[PDB]
Parts: sequence; C-alpha cells; structure tokens
Amino acid sequence: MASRILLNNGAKMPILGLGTWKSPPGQVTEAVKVAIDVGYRHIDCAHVYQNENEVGVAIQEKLREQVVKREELFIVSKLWCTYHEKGLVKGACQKTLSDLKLDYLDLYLIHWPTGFKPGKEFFPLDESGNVVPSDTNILDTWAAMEELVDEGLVKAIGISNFNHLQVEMILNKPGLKYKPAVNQIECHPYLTQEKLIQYCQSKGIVVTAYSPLGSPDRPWAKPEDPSLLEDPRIKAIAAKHNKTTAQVLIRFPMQRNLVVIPKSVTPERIAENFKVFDFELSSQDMTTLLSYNRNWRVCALLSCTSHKDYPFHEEF
Ligand SMILES: NC(=O)c1ccc[n+]([C@@H]2O[C@H](COP(=O)([O-])OP(=O)(O)OC[C@H]3O[C@@H](n4cnc5c(N)ncnc54)[C@H](OP(=O)(O)O)[C@@H]3O)[C@@H](O)[C@H]2O)c1
Ligand SMILES: O=C(O)COc1cc(F)ccc1C(=O)NCc1nc2c(F)c(F)cc(F)c2s1
Repeated sequence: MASRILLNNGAKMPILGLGTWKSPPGQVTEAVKVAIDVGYRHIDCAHVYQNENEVGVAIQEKLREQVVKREELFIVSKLWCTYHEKGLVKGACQKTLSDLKLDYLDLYLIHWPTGFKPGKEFFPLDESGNVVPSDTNILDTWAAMEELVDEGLVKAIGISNFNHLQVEMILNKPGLKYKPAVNQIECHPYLTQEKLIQYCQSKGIVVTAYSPLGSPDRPWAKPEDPSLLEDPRIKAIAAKHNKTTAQVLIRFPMQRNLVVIPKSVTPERIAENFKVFDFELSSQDMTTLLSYNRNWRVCALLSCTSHKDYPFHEEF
C-alpha cells in the first residue's frame, strides 16, 4: 500500500487518519498524543465537534516535544452549516485555526451542502422540529472557500456529504478557481457508495470514507440497527488474517483507493486501528465485503430532509 494519496494541489494526504467526532474534550488530548506517537499524521476535525481546542493542545505539544514537524501533519477541518454566508466563512475558518493553534489547515471542507440560519445554535430548529435553512447556495459558499486558499489559511478545499449533482454544480462553474480536492462521505460495507466513488474518482476528487466502523456511538443508533463491528461474517474474514474486525473495516476502504478516518479515544484501539499496513484483504475478501451493501446510511437527520440542498434524495 502506499501511505499517502496525491491531491490536485500537489500535496500528499495520508490515507489513514484519526477521527474526532465524539472524542470528549476531557479525553481527546491524550487520544491525539497517542495517535501521533504511534504514527498517525492525519487528524480529522470539525468546529461542530466542540473539541478543536483540545485537539490543538495535543498537536501543539507534540510540536513542543519535537515528535513531529508541522509539514508532516495533515490537519482537516470543516465549515459548519451555520456559517455558509460568504461573509461568515473566513471568520469560521479563523476560529478553527485559533482553536487548533495552527496557522493553516491542510484541508478545509464544506461539512454539508446545507446552509442553516446563522446564530449560536448548531442546529436551529423551528417549533415543529424542522431545521431552519439559510438563504445560501453551494456556489457562493464555494467561492468563499476559494478565498481561503488565496489568503493562505488553507492549502486545499473540499466538500463533504455532497451528492454527484452537487459536486457537478461546483465543477461546472465558469469562474471556478479551485476544484474540490476531496469529497468526504459515509462509506462502509453496508453503504459501499460504488456510484459516488466512481463518479468522484473519475473527476480526480479523492474520497474519504467516514464512519468506517459504522459509528456505533452515534446518538441516534437504535438497538435493532445493524452493527459492523459485531457482524460474524466480518469477524470470520478478520480471523482468517488474525486481525480484528476493526482492522478489516479500516483496510477495506484503503484497498479501494479511499482515505479512511476511524475514530477512537481509547489508546489501545488507536494503536490497533493503525496496524493495518502488515496485511492485505484478498480479492475474495474485497468482493465479499462489497456484497454486504444494503444502502444503509447511518449519518443523516430527519430534521434536515426538507432542506433544499439535502443530499440524500438523489440516488448518488
Ligand atoms: N463529514 C461528516 O459529515 C462526518 C460524519 C461522520 C463522521 N465523520 C468523521 O469520521 C470519523 C469516524 O466516524 P465515526 O466517529 O462516526 O465512527 P467510526 O469511526 O465508524 O466508529 C467510532 C466508534 O468505534 C469505536 N471503536 C474504534 N476503534 C474500535 C476498535 N478497534 N474496536 C472496537 N470499537 C472501536 C469507538 O469507540 P471509542 O472511541 O470509545 O474507542 C467509537 O465508538 C468521525 O470521528 C469524524 O472525524 C465525518
Ligand atoms: O459530522 C460528524 O462527524 C457526525 O455528525 C454530527 C456531528 C456533530 F458534532 C453533531 C451532529 C452530527 C449529526 O447530527 N450528523 C448527522 C447529520 N445529518 C445531516 C443532514 F442530513 C443534513 F442534511 C445536514 C446536516 F448538517 C446534518 S448533520
């Protein structure tokens, strides 16, 4: 396997990164420190995760120790939905930079294609529980993202949770300055994303797979819901390789030429999840895992399904 993938800006992105959603502030500093010690050099962050200060604490220190150089790290963050207005984007980026204690990001993503009413609340809802949109559009937000590159705050920009028509909207802009470098999307054996991956890869956009373990800690998970980590078929593939099910689930997107960002705050799991460069899934394993697709999406909200830019009404 090679360990980084080339982006359109000429930078190389590590194919394995550490996710940080639901890594509690009081626990994430140690998580990130351990991750850097064991070899992670890509960290996936976001303003909405409410922990960027504590991630930043960890990074800055591993600099203070001389454990890693900033140029070796690949730090990703994301513009939250309440900041899609062109005049709010730079301040949102700068807040993330200040929290992370960094002078640039390697990649900055539009977190979702949906703009929400600006304000303090991450999820402004009306009295009936529907998200309150903003009067923003993908192209104007993208133009504001491009200014961040031209000001040196971020090295690359991309998107997350965009369907292929939303990607196309950006690509087709006459005055496009920067193509998206990455589309970060949910991807795992129960939601294999064959058509969107094919589309993105054909357009020279790198795909990052989020929730590769099925996000078992997501707050809306129902006890009856499928569980990747407990799937006995995946356990049997893992046993054949004397690996864990998590290790199989991480290796799987890597062999599809995807980037993958498993989350853990547990030191013993952070280290296990990185030990995926010493084995390969066979062609039969890959085919088998792909065959588990059920088009089963875990990361979506009912409250957002009426937004004009809700991404998941389209087939892909
Ligand atoms: N762009 C977006 O809209 C978006 C959406 C979702 C996710 N993401 C990103 O993708 C990252 C990964 O997705 P995710 O956090 O949803 O879920 P995930 O990585 O699929 O699963 C994380 C869960 O698996 C557990 N776990 C980790 N390693 C394990 C192992 N070796 N054995 C058993 N359990 C293990 C974790 O527990 P502990 O932490 O307690 O160890 C945690 O509960 C996020 O953290 C975030 O950075 C982005
Ligand atoms: O982002 C993470 O890592 C994990 O996710 C989350 C992370 C957080 F820190 C808080 C909430 C979520 C969450 O509720 N996620 C589900 C969504 N679905 C939608 C949706 F369908 C939209 F059309 C717009 C939108 F913005 C969302 S957010």
